[PDB]
Amino acid sequence: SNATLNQLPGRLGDPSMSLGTDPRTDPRLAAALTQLGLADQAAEPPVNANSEVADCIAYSTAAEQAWQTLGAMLGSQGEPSNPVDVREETIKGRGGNEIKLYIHSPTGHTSDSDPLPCVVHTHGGGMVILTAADANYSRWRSELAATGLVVVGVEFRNAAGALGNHPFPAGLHDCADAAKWVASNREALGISTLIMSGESGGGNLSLATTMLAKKEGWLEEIAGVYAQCPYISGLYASKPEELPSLLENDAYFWDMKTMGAMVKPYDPTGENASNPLAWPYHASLEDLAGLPPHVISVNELDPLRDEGLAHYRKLLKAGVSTVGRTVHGTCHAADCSFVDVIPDVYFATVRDISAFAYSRA
Amino acid sequence: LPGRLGDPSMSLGTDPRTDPRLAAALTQLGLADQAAEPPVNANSEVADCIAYSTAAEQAWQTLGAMLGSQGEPSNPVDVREETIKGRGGNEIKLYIHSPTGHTSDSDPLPCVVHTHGGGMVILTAADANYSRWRSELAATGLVVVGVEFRNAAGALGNHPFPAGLHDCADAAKWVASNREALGISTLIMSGESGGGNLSLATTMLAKKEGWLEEIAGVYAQCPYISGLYASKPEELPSLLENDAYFWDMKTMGAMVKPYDPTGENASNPLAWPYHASLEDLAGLPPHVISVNELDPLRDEGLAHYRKLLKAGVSTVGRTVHGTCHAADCSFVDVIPDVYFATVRDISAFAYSRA
Repeated sequence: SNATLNQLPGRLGDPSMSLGTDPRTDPRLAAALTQLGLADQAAEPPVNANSEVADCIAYSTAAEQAWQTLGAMLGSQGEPSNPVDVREETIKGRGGNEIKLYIHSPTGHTSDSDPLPCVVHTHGGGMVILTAADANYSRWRSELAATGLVVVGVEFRNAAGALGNHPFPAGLHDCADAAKWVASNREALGISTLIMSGESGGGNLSLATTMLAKKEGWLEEIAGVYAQCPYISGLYASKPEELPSLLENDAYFWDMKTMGAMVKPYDPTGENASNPLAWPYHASLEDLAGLPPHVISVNELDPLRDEGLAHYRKLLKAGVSTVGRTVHGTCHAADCSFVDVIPDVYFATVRDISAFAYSRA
Repeated sequence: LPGRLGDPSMSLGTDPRTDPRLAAALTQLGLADQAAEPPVNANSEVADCIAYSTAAEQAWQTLGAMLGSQGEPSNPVDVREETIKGRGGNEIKLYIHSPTGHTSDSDPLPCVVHTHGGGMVILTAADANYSRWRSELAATGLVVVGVEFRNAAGALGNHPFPAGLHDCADAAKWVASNREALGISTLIMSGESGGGNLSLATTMLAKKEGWLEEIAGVYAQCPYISGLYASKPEELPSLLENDAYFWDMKTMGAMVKPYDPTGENASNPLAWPYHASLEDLAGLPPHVISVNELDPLRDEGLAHYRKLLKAGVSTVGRTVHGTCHAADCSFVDVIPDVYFATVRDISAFAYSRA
């Protein structure tokens, strides 16, 4: 797709290709990445899938700061065109830990207004790093709220970094418990329906939260899922031939050695490598049967693209109503962050999520 | 490699990428297997290509009626007809769809000027699938103007390029001069396949004619814009990969000829937008290009998306997965989530330009 009969795309056709030289990159994004030094192939990481778990945790904790600074650079330079209120709520997880929730809503929305659709947002970071308080995620939740939504940002436990060190299934349980709390407080929040949404590791968590809701018998509370560039195979070390994008777009923003290392803090024993609740790509059809409508939205120049598209096809095979989209010209999660560079793409996704949430009400 | 690049016998019915709901519907309709070789091709006489197109029109209209007439929007819509005069004096009928109770005294709504598909050669705005599409868009809170433009063949033929283009431009100009009367706040062009061509070309023509400021954006679906179906250039792999998925490229090679019988406009961007230079595109308003994954036209749409970006146009590019050519414009009873995802995307884009 978007290729030539004379050359396979990306690194499949030219191993030296990068986001800065790929003819598919949106030139505005290529220029911004070039300015930030992130258009060339990503640097070799100091850890990989052969590294010790403790070393993967330590590296992730150090890498968190760099990624948070990039997110702040990208997300803190503006605010939504419509005014938004943000308040904090703390709830109790199933095991007794406190879960902070950042609740964004249009200013002047109350339990007495007409109810708005709700997005329970699960942020990215491979389930290992980054926080809901990061500027890019706060900006995203506020831009969603400004379209007429109540957006609940879950501050779930991470496998490493500032909110670590809590392997699977800690973060999943926090996301599920947050969704259950929202579902029990529809009148107080002033909401009409609930969808799960998030990107990359947060796309994993939104998908897995919904599968867990099915397993626990409260699936009726979740009206839909909008999963962006989902990080769901866990296969970044082995590069299986069913997932060519892992080679085609390797070191476009992310080198797959980094992701192979980041798998380990989430599942230190490796016992959950094929557990669909940890890595939804490994779901069977019975795991997916009966799920509510899904949208899977992948990025064209993302090494994760093909596992997202494979999961889209599997959802359909299981009978789930599923819409599949590629956002062209973008590296991994770029439409979630580069609001100042590709605002039309960023807001096309914001509007798509909002319209989907309204369509479930 | 995917589709017929890896397996020349593959079809929509056997391609693992097809949405299984759509594959089942196509199978039931006899459209899942590879499309048949047509009795005409790009080497046929113009008169034979016209006759063939005219014969195919009624069959395609019947399919459109089957797919589009089995329901109605969840919100009530009014449809009225208006007739305007084109630049050459011909009458252009307009189907104007709006939410019931919308007037020039209501708060203004965004407007979509819709240019229907059919390769610029066949089909009509009155076809049930196009009427359904315009009403479903209107039901989201839009005024939707369906242009009944002249065709190169069929019931509304036989008028080669640029007749239909001029009708679309003149309708858009009329809408732009009647914003208060229609109760509208902004105007975007939108359509699929041959109608994606016409929406793109109308906007390029507005630049050439000095009224570009009237158009706030373009939402072009699965655009039919290269004209290269006979030669199958190496830059467009989908032409081989998805050949005879719904459309065989010999058929489209024949249907090119009524639009431009001499071939003298084969590189004219107003006839075939894929051939635009960067200067043809400079300054254009924001675009969305939305292609179908299993469509032989996919790659010319994506190439044009990239060219728009290279020219500095704000452009969003989307693939709708699991779909053959234009399936999200028609298969409302089979893949409603996909169909309405596209309806909502277009509506939200129109609102974003107001």
